[PDB]
Amino acid sequence: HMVSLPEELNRVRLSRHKLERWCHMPFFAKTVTGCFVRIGIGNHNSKPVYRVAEITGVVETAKVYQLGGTRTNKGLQLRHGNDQRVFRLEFVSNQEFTESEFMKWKEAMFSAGMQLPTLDEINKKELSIKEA
Repeated sequence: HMVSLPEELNRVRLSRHKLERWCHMPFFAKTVTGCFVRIGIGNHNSKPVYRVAEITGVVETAKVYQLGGTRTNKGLQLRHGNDQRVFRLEFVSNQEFTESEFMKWKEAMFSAGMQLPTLDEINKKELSIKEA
């Protein structure tokens, strides 16, 4: 059956720390593609807002920038239902998805006509990561 809870989606969630740690390892893109992130998109009433987003690709931007203790030119091609955009890795959160964020994501997904991921797909991804 299909994913319905934030906890489930958490097993393929990548923190900014991990991304920072891995962004120079070959097959970074193979590893992170299909994973999900909690992406910071700005402020709402002067309070930071975040979104569930799927990594659909890794981009090599024209600009090297600072990511914690390292530097990279990489960006994440991130999908939130119908919305797809490239974000710098620095805007990824290290925190888990709120139920709220997850529900908003579900709503965007249904509005878009996009099937949610199954647990099989998710477990496949998780396992793959755990191995390499």
